[PDB]
Amino acid sequence: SMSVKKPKRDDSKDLALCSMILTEMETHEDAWPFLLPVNLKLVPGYKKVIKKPMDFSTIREKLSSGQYPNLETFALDVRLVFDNCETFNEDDSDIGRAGHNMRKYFEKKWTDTFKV
Ligand SMILES: Cc1cn(CCn2cnc(-c3ccccc3)c2-c2ccc(C#N)cc2)nn1
Repeated sequence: SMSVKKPKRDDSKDLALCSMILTEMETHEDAWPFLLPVNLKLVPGYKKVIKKPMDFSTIREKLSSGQYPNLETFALDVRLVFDNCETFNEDDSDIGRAGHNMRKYFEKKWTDTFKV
């Protein structure tokens, strides 16, 4: 509260660490469904169904341009990629399976990097 500050974690490295995580995600072999925004002409339904599109290239742009206030806002956009993927794709599809794999991959890096 006013004049009563909790010690807070050192956030000085967060930009570099998030960039590294993103690089790792961009180079994963299962990243192909997520590298660029979904093309609304090739993909019937995505426009109406997915209210907040997101993809790795949009995250990279936002990260490079100071549009994440903090590391949680970054993680929210990564998770949004995978949540949108699950909304739109059967678990059993190649893209569905890709999204599950990429989510697991991200979350371990997240925990390892910042929960420690
Ligand atoms: C780009 C692009 C390519 N395509 C057609 C192949 N495709 C079909 N569905 C998806 C999709 C749907 C939901 C969530 C993620 C991917 C895609 C697809 C979209 C983007 C990329 C990239 N990069 C690859 C495939 N659409 N946009």
